[PDB]
Amino acid sequence: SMEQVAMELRLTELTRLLRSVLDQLQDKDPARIFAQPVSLKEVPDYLDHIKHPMDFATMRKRLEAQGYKNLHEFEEDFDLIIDNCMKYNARDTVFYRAAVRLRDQGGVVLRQARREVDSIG
Repeated sequence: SMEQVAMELRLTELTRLLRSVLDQLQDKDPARIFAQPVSLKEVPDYLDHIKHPMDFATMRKRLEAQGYKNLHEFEEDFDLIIDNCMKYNARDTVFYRAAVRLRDQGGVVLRQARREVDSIG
């Protein structure tokens, strides 16, 4: 149907905007602390602590399969990255501090992304 195509084009365009958002958020992590999944070889107890691990590579795989239907879904995964790190790691660590800075800087980006998603529809 033509309706299904139109919906698919809307999803494609959301995926474009989310790719640009993802790039901008990841630039706020110049240490690359959040680039890849926490290694279960190197942190063997991780899943005892964190039930839904997340990282930028995993988000990018989902994105490229057009697996985010709306910005809320994408924000949920971003927040997991931050929130997981702020639980596993203590306040005095480079990891926790990196997460706080990512959260604070990403807020700016996400605020305008929400306006753009609503605005363009």
